[PDB]
Amino acid sequence: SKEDEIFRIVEEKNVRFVRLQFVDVQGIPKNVAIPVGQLEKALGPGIHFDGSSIEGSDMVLRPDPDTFRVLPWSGGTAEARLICDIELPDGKPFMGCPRQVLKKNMEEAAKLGYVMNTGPEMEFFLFKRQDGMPTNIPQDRGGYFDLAPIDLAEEIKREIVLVLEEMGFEVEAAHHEVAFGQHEIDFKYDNALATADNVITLKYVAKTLALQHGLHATFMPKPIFGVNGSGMHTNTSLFKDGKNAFYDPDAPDQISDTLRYFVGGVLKHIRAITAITNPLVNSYKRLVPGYEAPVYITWSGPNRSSLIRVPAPRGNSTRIEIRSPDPSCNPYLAFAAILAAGLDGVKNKIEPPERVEKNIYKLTEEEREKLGIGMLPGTLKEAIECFKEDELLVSALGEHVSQSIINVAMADWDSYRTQVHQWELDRYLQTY
Amino acid sequence: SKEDEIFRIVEEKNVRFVRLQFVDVQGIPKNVAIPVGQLEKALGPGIHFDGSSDMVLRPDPDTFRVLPWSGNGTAEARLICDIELPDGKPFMGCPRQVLKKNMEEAAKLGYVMNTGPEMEFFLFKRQDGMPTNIPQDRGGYFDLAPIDLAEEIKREIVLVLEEMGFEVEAAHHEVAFGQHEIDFKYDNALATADNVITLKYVAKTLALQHGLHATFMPKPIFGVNGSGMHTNTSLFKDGKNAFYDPDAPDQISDTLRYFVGGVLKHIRAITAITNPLVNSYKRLVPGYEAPVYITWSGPNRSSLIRVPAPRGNSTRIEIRSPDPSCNPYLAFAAILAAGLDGVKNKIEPPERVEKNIYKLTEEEREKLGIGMLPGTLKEAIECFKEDELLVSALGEHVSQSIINVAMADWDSYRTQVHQWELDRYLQTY
Ligand SMILES: Nc1ncnc2c1ncn2[C@@H]1O[C@H](COP(=O)(O)OP(=O)(O)OP(=O)(O)O)[C@@H](O)[C@H]1O
Ligand SMILES: Nc1ncnc2c1ncn2[C@@H]1O[C@H](COP(=O)(O)OP(=O)(O)OP(=O)(O)O)[C@@H](O)[C@H]1O
Ligand SMILES: [Mg+2]
Ligand SMILES: [Mg+2]
Repeated sequence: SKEDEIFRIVEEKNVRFVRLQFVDVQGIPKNVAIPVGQLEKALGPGIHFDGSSIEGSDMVLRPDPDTFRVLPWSGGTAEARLICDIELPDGKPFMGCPRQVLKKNMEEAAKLGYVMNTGPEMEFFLFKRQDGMPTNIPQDRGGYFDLAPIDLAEEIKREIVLVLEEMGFEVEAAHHEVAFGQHEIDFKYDNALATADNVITLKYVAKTLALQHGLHATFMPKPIFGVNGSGMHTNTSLFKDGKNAFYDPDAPDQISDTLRYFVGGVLKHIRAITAITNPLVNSYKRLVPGYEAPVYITWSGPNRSSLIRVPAPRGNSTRIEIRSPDPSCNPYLAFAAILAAGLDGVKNKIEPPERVEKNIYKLTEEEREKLGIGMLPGTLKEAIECFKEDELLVSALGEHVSQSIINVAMADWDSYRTQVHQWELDRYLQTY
Repeated sequence: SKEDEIFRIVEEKNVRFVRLQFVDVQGIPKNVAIPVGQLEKALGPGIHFDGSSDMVLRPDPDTFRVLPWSGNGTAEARLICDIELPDGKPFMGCPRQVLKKNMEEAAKLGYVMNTGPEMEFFLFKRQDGMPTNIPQDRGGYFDLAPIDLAEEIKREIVLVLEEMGFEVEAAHHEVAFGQHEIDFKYDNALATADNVITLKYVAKTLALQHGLHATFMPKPIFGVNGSGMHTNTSLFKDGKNAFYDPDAPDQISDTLRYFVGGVLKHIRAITAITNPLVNSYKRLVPGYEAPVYITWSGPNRSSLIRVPAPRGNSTRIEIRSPDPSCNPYLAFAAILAAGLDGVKNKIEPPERVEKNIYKLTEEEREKLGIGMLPGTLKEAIECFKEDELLVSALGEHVSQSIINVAMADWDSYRTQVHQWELDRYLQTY
């Protein structure tokens, strides 16, 4: 069994502590450190803990044996991790657990022979530290696809990719992004659950290795005004009966009906999905015209950088690139929301709007309402109100998770709206 | 095959990452870092990337080199890539593809151009992690240590290059403080351009390791010598040097005169490519080793084009106008196209101005028909725009991007209020 293989790795690597890793509703990693003597108890009846932390009472941690990994930073004593699912004391799964929510939505898709594969493009910033505290000052003075010595973070990015490969992770490519100190690490495509586990691991690894070098890695959507913001472009494809359900060689543009319907479904609920995929108040400072980030609700081919883009590759690589999410979203909930909205498009038979190949930003406002082009929410409150009314996403994510998202977002918005920012003093104090 | 040899070097040296290297229209190196697991995919169907839309990187197997500075023992490697459209057609906007096209067109007439550049550069100090224009040493022409403090770093630069199949001739301290020169042997225009990009990357990387900043800027300091890229050039027809004619006067063939005549006819336009920055025209001023007047002569006078004394296989012309901030792929392509038009149409060059030129008065220079190189970047771009031969040789895509980038820089520079103006007028007016 897998448990026997875990204990073999324990004695070989001299693992003394195990971290029972899990995630709250906001995508923040949480854990319980246990000595290796308690590992047999963790894999058997499980470890008890207070679960008010998930919301961000008594519950149990159920480690997934497939996620056992030794943390490649040695302490002679090594450490290991285990991604755990949350269960209630009786044995039933906790429907407030984000990982359980994605698992449920994937099981509902598997009922119709569908499996969703996701391949995200993870953008992030590497900032300097001042007096032990993190800052928003770029550590390098680099640009798009730049090379060293312009890109000063080549050693740390090299370490991130190596540390990930040591944890059964396959990376496609990494490069410097448009903004100063911005970087991108694109992963290979995998099932929504393995990808979401991998997304959490990347954020943890990048932030840990950045600290080791006196730096701070952040996946914040818009840490600096006037420069490009970090996005999480999600390459998505559906696979029915082993074949790519988005490929039809006889149809026009070799795109199947299931693609156009899936696109139609996700665009129907995209205002509501934005509350999950763009959950911070800062996420809406990224959804501003002038940068790679999509703002208008449109879909097109590769030539135009729209919200949903259908790349040229065909065959087994047929896919859609949803470019609205940012890397601060909870990946378990982001993929669950996209899967539920996209499957409603396939099931309820929803035709998507006409593809817009013209440059949207170059068009005038007068032409956009003629074609029925909408806008993504401008504020967090505006997306939360749209999410509140979308009963499909509320039922797909569960009432417990949906309520927790609304409560956390409203608490942040009510605090942000009352604040007096420096911009207001700079604009009005001297004159008025 | 070469792919099998690459994978043998991978397991031998323990390469874990490879750099898919390429250059933009301005000669700046760009890359995509991939783990060694994706190397089979890169050498096969290629790696996709956003050029802005989407494109594919096609690595040149002959350019696979292990970076001598070891990784965390995880070795690292690099591959110079050609850009290509998704369907399979080479991208006409790629600078390396432009030189390759101009090379094939020369090869159809049995011609192969060999280039040997003299790379001048500066080594400056760093203040608070930012680069400065303060020389690291207070050395002069051909000076020796301890006057030349960069003797250890230059020795490391040459060593690192030799480890990557690089053959160099000599290195020395130049006229200005903290200025140096590294001259390497002659090779075909493509290998030389690849080597020029590698030289800049290696020097800047090694300088940062020592807390210094290497720069190939044409004129980083006012009042001192500027960095130049003197390009030794020669054509080879059917294995032999097309510039050597033992029966002709001065042992120089008609092909040399016609090639010189062609490059001097389009030299105003070539200046926009070989001297592409606004700062490049602060180097093209009298008083330093940089040529200003459009003339050609023997080794006695320092002119735009100089015919050195060596004959035989070493017969060549030294084009001294370029600076090391130019895109080498486009600089050599522009030289080859203008030079081949001279050969093809038999354009005679002007008389060799052996008389010392800077000392002559403007009135005489006007009588002899001696012209001048463009004084500003805008002036060179206007001349480049009208040169139909060069626009067609570099392609409309590349020519348009050069004009856009240069105009955007010029329009920003011309509106700026520099400190010189405040120092000259604020107190009095
Ligand atoms: N079917 C798919 N579903 C989701 N994402 C995909 C899919 N195919 C490709 N991608 C994403 O696109 C990126 C690269 O696209 P590409 O055109 O190379 O297809 P590919 O499947 O990655 O090719 P290969 O199988 O050789 O790796 C990958 O990083 C991956 O995340
Ligand atoms: N035929 C040629 N074409 C272009 N450049 C040349 C040629 N011959 C020499 N050069 C360049 O001129 C410089 C000085 O050449 P030199 O007088 O030493 O003759 P050389 O021995 O043939 O040089 P090299 O050893 O580099 O071939 C060298 O750096 C070289 O790159
Ligand atoms: Mg993208
Ligand atoms: Mg010289």
